[PDB]
Amino acid sequence: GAPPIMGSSVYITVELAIAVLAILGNVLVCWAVWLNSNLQNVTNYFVVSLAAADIAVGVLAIPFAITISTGFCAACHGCLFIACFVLVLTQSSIFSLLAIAIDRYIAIRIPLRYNGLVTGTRAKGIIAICWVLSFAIGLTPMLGWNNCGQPKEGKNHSQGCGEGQVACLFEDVVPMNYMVYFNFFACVLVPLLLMLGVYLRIFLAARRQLADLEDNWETLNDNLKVIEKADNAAQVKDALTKMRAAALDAQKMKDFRHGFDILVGQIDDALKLANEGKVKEAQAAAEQLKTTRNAYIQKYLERARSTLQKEVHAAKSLAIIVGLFALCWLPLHIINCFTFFCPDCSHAPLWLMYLAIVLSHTNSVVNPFIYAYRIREFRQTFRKIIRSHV
Ligand SMILES: CC(C)CCC[C@@H](C)[C@H]1CC[C@H]2[C@@H]3CC=C4C[C@@H](O)CC[C@]4(C)[C@H]3CC[C@]12C
Ligand SMILES: CC(C)CCC[C@@H](C)[C@H]1CC[C@H]2[C@@H]3CC=C4C[C@@H](O)CC[C@]4(C)[C@H]3CC[C@]12C
Ligand SMILES: CC(C)CCC[C@@H](C)[C@H]1CC[C@H]2[C@@H]3CC=C4C[C@@H](O)CC[C@]4(C)[C@H]3CC[C@]12C
Ligand SMILES: Nc1nc(NCCc2ccc(O)cc2)nc2nc(-c3ccco3)nn12
Ligand SMILES: CCCCCCCC/C=C/CCCCCCCC(=O)O
Ligand SMILES: CCCCCCCC/C=C\CCCCCCCC(=O)O
Ligand SMILES: CCCCCCCC/C=C\CCCCCCCC(=O)O
Ligand code: NA
Repeated sequence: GAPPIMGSSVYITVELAIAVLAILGNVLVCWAVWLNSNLQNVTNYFVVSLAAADIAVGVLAIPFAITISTGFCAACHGCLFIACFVLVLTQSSIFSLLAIAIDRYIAIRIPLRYNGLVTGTRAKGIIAICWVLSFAIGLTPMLGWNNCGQPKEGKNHSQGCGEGQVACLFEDVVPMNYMVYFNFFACVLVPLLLMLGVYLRIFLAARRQLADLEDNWETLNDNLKVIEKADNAAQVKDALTKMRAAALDAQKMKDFRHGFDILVGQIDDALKLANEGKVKEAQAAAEQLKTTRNAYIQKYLERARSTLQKEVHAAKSLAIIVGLFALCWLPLHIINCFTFFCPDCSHAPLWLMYLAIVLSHTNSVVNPFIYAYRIREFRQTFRKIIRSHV
């Protein structure tokens, strides 16, 4: 058996490296939001809370991980805090991710009522609540759901731990049934699936709105040909009554509102001509709607389409964050399920256990990178902060 300090020297070195990268990267995220007003929106206040949890992973959780890797003697309940504090940070990260998902879904469904519903004051209140709930969920083993009353006295006596002390090891003090059912299934897996559902609703909402935009645009043009090729004024009337319905519904910034008053107004003039039996007068009047189309409606069509495909891109990037979170944390969870559900399976090897632990901590390094590559606003603010200062 190779000396244990050798493998542990690699682990601790890798742990410290990740801590540096998690602190630096997420400190850069928080500094960009504080600095750039374009990044000071409600969505980014959850990014800041998620950035705060990653900073704390390198400042506290990783130093705690290195500690518990040594099995040092400790009062079991103090050992519990060392083991479970990271479960607080990951639980807050999940609430922050979930909050972001719901934030964008409210933005895509009811943009007109978003600014009045999702305010900064309310986001701060939600963040404060989610952290309290994160501390309660993460520190639930401290409330009694622990194996401190069932100490491994064979291991405790080995390393000469005093009265009420235990060789501080994660699996000796934290009960696996909490890790699998409560922390993974209930508190991580369920919210993650909910996030999946929310983002699938964001992409569905956007796809349906881009179909609506193109459906109303094809209606304006398809049906304009119906008037050009009309034979009687009632056919020009049956066509004009559809665009006025499609125009009033599409009306739901100063000159987009202006062009829609011209369009509905022009439809009302050609519709009146059609009611008076003026088929050709209504046709010429309807040809004036093509002036309003190009000068106004064509511009609102590329503005609403651009805003929606901006929301799809932003939603994709933010979904990549949730996927990478799952990617980095699932291995640790999945191994726990094997230790728990398969007592006949040989425990995962120590090198894989700490590879999974390291992988889970690497998630605290990746988020600043996704922002620097996907969100132009964050990227430009990073190049500005770094060119100016560091
Ligand atoms: C405000 C923050 C940043 C300060 C850091 C405080 C941390 C490091 C403190 C708070 C509670 C502390 C623990 C409380 C109890 C015990 C049991 C003892 O037998 C070994 C030390 C141990 C496990 C302590 C380790 C250090 C600890 C985790
Ligand atoms: C989330 C994505 C990346 C998938 C991750 C799946 C990983 C964690 C899976 C794939 C194969 C799995 C291993 C398959 C078989 C064994 C042998 C058993 O005696 C202990 C568990 C152990 C060692 C498993 C641990 C978890 C494992 C490594
Ligand atoms: C996020 C998505 C992937 C859902 C997560 C599915 C998880 C919970 C699944 C994927 C693989 C599964 C494991 C596959 C094999 C075994 C060995 C068996 O003797 C006990 C159950 C156990 C240990 C399963 C537990 C549940 C498990 C870990
Ligand atoms: N099972 C587990 N173990 C550890 N550390 C102990 C590694 C170990 C496991 C077995 C052994 O004989 C010696 C050492 N940290 C752990 N963290 C988690 C975890 C955190 C979040 C979700 O799962 N699970 N987990
Ligand atoms: C609001 C921060 C205070 C601590 C929150 C405790 C979290 C546990 C309770 C969860 C239910 C939601 C809490 C809402 C309390 C404030 C309600 C309000 O004043 O509008
Ligand atoms: C901003 C400060 C960040 C943290 C600074 C301290 C980092 C030191 C690294 C890990 C702490 C490990 C302490 C030693 C473990 C206990 C030793 C033992 O009991 O055997
Ligand atoms: C960001 C800060 C959020 C507010 C933090 C305070 C909320 C605390 C919530 C519940 C704590 C439950 C754990 C109590 C364990 C006590 C330790 C022990 O058992 O000895
Ligand atoms: Na911890």
